[PDB]
Amino acid sequence: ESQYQVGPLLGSGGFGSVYSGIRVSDNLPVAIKHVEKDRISDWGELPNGTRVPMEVVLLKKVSSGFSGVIRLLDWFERPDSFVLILERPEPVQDLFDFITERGALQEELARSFFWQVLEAVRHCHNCGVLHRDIKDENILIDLNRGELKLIDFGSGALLKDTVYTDFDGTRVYSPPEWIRYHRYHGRSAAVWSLGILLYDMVCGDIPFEHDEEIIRGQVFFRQRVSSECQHLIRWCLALRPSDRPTFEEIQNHPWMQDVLLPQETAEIHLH
Ligand SMILES: N[C@H]1CC[C@@H](Nc2cc(Br)cc3cc(C(=O)O)oc23)CC1
Repeated sequence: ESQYQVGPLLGSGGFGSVYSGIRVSDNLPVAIKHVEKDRISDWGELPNGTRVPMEVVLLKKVSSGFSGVIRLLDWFERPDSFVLILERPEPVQDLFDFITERGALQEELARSFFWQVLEAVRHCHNCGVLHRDIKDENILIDLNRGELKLIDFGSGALLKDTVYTDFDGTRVYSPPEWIRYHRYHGRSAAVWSLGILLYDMVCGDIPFEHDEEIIRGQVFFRQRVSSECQHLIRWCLALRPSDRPTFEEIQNHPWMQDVLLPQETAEIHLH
């Protein structure tokens, strides 16, 4: 309020409305995210019983210097909303916009980005948090450093080992067991969404637009993609959840070897 100067609206949607801002005391770039109270489905509580959006609990759980996940810096409660103060890299572009501009990504570039999204998702899971909405719109690229950041935990849940029977993330990234049965386990649903995301990077758009396509699980490549990259995508998109790879198996897959460092990725591909 007196602590932040507000700049342009960066976007709005099912997550609420996000503005660019600056922390007045030190000029730190921030993002200022507004979530309407009557739009929040899950609430948690802090160690002290303040009731808050679950999004705030999940953000505090993943909060750290590890730069692959967005950092929550502060939050405020207002009569009808919460306001979240988040990190803002500068210059930044989300991966959906990057793919709009560049089209299908060279595999070396997809490999570096996909590897970093894997390290980020693993960090979420180590911290007890299941994101449930991994997709290009929820990934920011720090263009100077070549570092990716997972954002928007507003569809997320505490990670558990039993079945989830609710879901409010993005349907075209959701797995066939959710479409058919309204049931999924967190990790294998996450790896399916990562299959979708990797196809999106290397082909320039997602493979499935319809329920019928998700449930059939047949994958057609409309761009030239190496056999190793196609094998990994088709493995992540296995119809049976226990036939999907673990994160360890994805990162040990032959297509993932020799990944660029984030700085090298910015030097070779982003400038
Ligand atoms: N897909 C778009 C990305 C740019 C903008 N959101 C956006 C920009 C910036 Br910088 C940081 C964050 C953190 C979060 C969040 O946790 O939801 O959203 C953010 C609008 C929506």
